[PDB]
Amino acid sequence: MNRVLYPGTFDPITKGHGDLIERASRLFDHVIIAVAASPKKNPLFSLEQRVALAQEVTKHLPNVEVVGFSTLLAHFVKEQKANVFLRGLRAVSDFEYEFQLANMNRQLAPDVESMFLTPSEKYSFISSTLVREIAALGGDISKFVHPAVADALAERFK
Amino acid sequence: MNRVLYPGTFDPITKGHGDLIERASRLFDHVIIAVAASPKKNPLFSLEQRVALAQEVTKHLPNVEVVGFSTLLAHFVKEQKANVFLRGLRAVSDFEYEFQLANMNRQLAPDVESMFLTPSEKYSFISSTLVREIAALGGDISKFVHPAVADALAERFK
Amino acid sequence: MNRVLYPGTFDPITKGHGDLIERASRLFDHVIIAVAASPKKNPLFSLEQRVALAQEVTKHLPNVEVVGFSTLLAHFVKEQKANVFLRGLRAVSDFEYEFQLANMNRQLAPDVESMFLTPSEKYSFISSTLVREIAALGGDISKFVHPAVADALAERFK
Ligand SMILES: CC(C)(COP(=O)(O)OP(=O)(O)OC[C@H]1O[C@@H](n2cnc3c(N)ncnc32)[C@H](O)[C@@H]1OP(=O)(O)O)[C@@H](O)C(=O)NCCC(=O)NCCS
Ligand SMILES: CC(C)(COP(=O)(O)OP(=O)(O)OC[C@H]1O[C@@H](n2cnc3c(N)ncnc32)[C@H](O)[C@@H]1OP(=O)(O)O)[C@@H](O)C(=O)NCCC(=O)NCCS
Ligand SMILES: CC(C)(COP(=O)(O)OP(=O)(O)OC[C@H]1O[C@@H](n2cnc3c(N)ncnc32)[C@H](O)[C@@H]1OP(=O)(O)O)[C@@H](O)C(=O)NCCC(=O)NCCS
Repeated sequence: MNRVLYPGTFDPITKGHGDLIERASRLFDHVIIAVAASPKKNPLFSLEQRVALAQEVTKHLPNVEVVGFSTLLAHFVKEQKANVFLRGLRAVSDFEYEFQLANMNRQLAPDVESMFLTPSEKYSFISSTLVREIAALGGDISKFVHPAVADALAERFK
Repeated sequence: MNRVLYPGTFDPITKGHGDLIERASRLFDHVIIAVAASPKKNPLFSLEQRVALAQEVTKHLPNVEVVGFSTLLAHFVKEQKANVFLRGLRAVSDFEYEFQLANMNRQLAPDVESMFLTPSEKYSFISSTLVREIAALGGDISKFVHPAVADALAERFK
Repeated sequence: MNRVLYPGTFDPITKGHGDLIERASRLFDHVIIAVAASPKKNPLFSLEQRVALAQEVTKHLPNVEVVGFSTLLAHFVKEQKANVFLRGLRAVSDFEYEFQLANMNRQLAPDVESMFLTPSEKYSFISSTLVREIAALGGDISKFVHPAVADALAERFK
């Protein structure tokens, strides 16, 4: 049994994240999407909305479950009893910070493995930040996100 | 005929940008400097000042025009009837942030080409950000910017 | 004699910083830890606290001294009569955010050399920012900082 925790802010969840979750749900027995509160990013969407949006996008995947959390990731992953961290790697990705994240979480949670997947090339350039900014200026983002997300964004700036 | 759009925050426009603009004006029939409002960056200079500085620095180039805009770039490029995006490439900052911007703008403006130029090595290391912070602490920034920009920075903090 | 300045925000100082400083004290007659006020970052700890923590961690090194400053680095280095800047370099920390920093300071303080050291691999991944957030969520950070630093973070968040 592998249980994998996919942590992120998901503000909002994109077609990029969803590609990864598709792939991960076919690989693992249990996939948990851990949506972090991330109060210091001043997220456009509330935690509840983000969790809700992530659930909507993933409701067709039976072994995928979505949860919000605002505690320390190293604590939370033990608390979820996941044995694997999942992260995506696309652009760079940032690649500094991913390694800095992995080695520091490995000191705090030594029995949890850090693992990476890369999205389909066709979604490797979708940024949550820029999806938000395109929406805030009235641009079509239907090609970057799930329909429910596109709608939540439209109604967010109206 | 080619009409080229060089979008940026230009806060302020630096000798790096000016180098690029000299080179681009020499290559294309029409070059438009599109100065983005970029409110999420809290620019030191107002859009109107930034545009004014960009005009001052480029007024000697007859095929160069300066416009401010606060809409979606993918919209604006159309209303400007430009067929090419210009961006600078150097450092590089994040060589993918440019790949990521081009690629989703390729999605919003399929008919506009993304193009890159590089400034002279002698200007390859000037950061608008560090120009602002150096100026803010009373450091001499005349070596990084056009004289008119240097006056604006001096008077910006007094 | 060489006198070398190690500038940084140090919010707080880490075992990463401390390793570099250790390596620098064996190399140079005089090492100055210049803690920048850095108000644009809103530091968790005040300049005075950060200065104190750096003193505590380095007080056993007789040729190492700690100074706080809120002026321009290119100016302050002249006030300290140091001829060398020290910066750390561990994996794409900020790629050439160090080189543009170096070359822009080369314009402001031409008689001062920029020099880099890299920390022991065991400290190549410690992030001040991530230490702050782990501490804010009650995680153990003793693997990342000196005990005195570990003490100060606990009292900061209770
Ligand atoms: C795992 C974790 C630490 C990573 O946080 P994070 O990378 O900053 O946020 P995410 O994981 O959701 O992914 C970051 C996305 O948002 C961007 N981003 C990162 N920091 C950002 C910030 N302050 N503001 C806006 N956008 C940011 C990134 O560029 C990235 O992609 P994007 O360009 O498409 O927007 C996060 O899940 C978290 O905060 N967990 C719990 C709290 C915790 O344990 N902190 C200590 C970490 S060891
Ligand atoms: C070109 C464009 C699209 C991207 O903007 P941008 O590249 O981030 O801003 P710039 O063009 O000036 O280039 C990056 C500069 O902004 C600075 N910058 C980036 N984020 C910053 C921030 N939060 N705060 C302060 N400065 C910031 C960078 O420091 C960099 O300058 P520097 O490296 O010399 O320090 C911009 O003109 C724009 O946002 N246009 C319209 C809005 C839009 O369409 N957004 C959707 C994007 S697809
Ligand atoms: C030498 C100097 C410039 C270094 O600046 P700095 O590298 O950004 O700050 P630090 O030295 O503490 O090192 C970077 C640390 O702060 C982070 N950081 C860098 N820029 C940041 C920013 N805008 N906001 C928040 N954190 C930032 C880095 O990521 C790193 O933290 P980390 O451990 O989590 O990775 C410092 O002396 C300074 O900031 N100012 C001196 C006054 C001056 O002359 N400024 C103009 C410099 S040209």
